[PDB]
Amino acid sequence: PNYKLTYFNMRGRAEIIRYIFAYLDIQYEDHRIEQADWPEIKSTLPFGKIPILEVDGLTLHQSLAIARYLTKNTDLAGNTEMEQCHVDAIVDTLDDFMSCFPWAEKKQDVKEQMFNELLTYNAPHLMQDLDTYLGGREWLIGNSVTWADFYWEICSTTLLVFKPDLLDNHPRLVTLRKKVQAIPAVANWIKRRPQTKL
Amino acid sequence: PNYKLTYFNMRGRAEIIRYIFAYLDIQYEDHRIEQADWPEIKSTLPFGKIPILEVDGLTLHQSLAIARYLTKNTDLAGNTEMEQCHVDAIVDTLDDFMSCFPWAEKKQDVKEQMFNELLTYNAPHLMQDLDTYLGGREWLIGNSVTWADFYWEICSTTLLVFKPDLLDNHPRLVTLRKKVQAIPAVANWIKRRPQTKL
Ligand SMILES: O=C(NC1CCN(CC(F)(F)F)CC1)c1ccc(-c2cccc(F)c2)nc1
Ligand SMILES: O=C(NC1CCN(CC(F)(F)F)CC1)c1ccc(-c2cccc(F)c2)nc1
Ligand SMILES: N[C@H](CCC(=O)N[C@@H](CS)C(=O)NCC(=O)O)C(=O)O
Ligand SMILES: N[C@H](CCC(=O)N[C@@H](CS)C(=O)NCC(=O)O)C(=O)O
Ligand SMILES: [Mg+2]
Repeated sequence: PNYKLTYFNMRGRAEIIRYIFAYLDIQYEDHRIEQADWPEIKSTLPFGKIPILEVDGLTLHQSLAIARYLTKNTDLAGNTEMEQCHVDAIVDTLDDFMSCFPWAEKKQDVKEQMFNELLTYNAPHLMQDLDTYLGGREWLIGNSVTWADFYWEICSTTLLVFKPDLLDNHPRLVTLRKKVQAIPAVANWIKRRPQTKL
Repeated sequence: PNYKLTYFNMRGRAEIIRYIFAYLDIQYEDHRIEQADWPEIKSTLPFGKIPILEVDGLTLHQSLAIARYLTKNTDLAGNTEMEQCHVDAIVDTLDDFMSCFPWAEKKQDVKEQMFNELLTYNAPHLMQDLDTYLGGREWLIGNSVTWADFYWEICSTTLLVFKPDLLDNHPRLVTLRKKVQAIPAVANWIKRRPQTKL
């Protein structure tokens, strides 16, 4: 199909889709919009949010809904139905926490207090639970890489921007980040993608 | 399978699981904990949040991950993979909104004013987008009921608690609520369930 991804010029909520396309070697148009044209383009979107994915004229929304759609019947999905549940659950746990950050907060002092509270109180508990969940296993779920592993690498890359010491006591989680980054198609994407803060 | 659902004594995030069990006529234990039992139970859970579903003693978490698991290969999932994407997307749009409410905010009136702002300034916009998306059709996705319609009905029930006029400009969304509520297995659960505020 002819795939057109629309999002801002940042990794953000589109990046999981971008990793999946890369990993599956699927051609798409990676459309990045100007904040210039955002207020205007906003009115054309189904629920006023991005990313959207256009597939032969049809519009899809919600990044994780799109991610799951693209990974169905692929080796990134989860091998059993129970495994697919665990993939979904880990993804939503990650996404719940990333959504707690007030990314569009205008008041800077309020923003900085909230980011710091989340990073110094809530983040370490989540890192602890993920690490224990992972155990000595090579990937988060099952025998092989799933898109939950991609999403771990994606979310923690952004977290590491604001809290560089986040994983000091979690070498097994650092090892997983490096495993995802070592996948040839992912490594290729990471070297070629636009370099943005977020 | 042996199913044990653990949550608080409220509809809340467990209710979507309870509708699915009701619709599929699945026996389960509806385990409702009190706050006093929570600290001990919490310390035993991999990610420390509820609802959880124990499937033959194996703990699953994340309400929507569990919901999708239970609807896999059923007539609630969406017929095609594209329909499944649309179901997933509408579910996350609804969940995104509900998760914006600071339910466990310690300071009152940062909570009460965030509630009023979300309900007054944001909820109408979402209802409009939902109505537009429904587009005069019978159900949110395709030609038959999906668990997206259940979740619409569940989320709107809770929103109506705080904003009785939520759907006064949207009679087609009221009609959809009533249609879900008239499904016999759902009607039966709604008349029999514990009556709680939330
Ligand atoms: O910076 C962020 N969002 C801004 C908000 C203001 N604007 C929008 C406006 F206001 F211009 F429309 C530009 C975009 C942002 C948001 C989410 C995540 C994210 C989410 C999930 C996983 C994850 F890893 C990262 N990362 C960055
Ligand atoms: O308020 C909430 N939960 C807390 C937990 C402790 N207690 C339970 C106690 F203590 F009362 F048992 C009450 C306060 C609450 C949380 C989520 C949702 C919700 C989320 C998504 C969709 C949706 F429809 C509803 N709704 C209510
Ligand atoms: N559930 C999220 C929601 C997407 C979302 O809220 N995206 C933000 C950008 S990261 C957005 O479109 N905000 C701009 C606005 O609200 O005007 C998803 O993964 O798709
Ligand atoms: N993404 C949510 C997360 C669940 C969640 O945060 N649940 C709340 C109750 S509604 C909870 O466990 N609160 C108790 C606590 O955090 O200690 C889901 O649907 O499962
Ligand atoms: Mg979510």
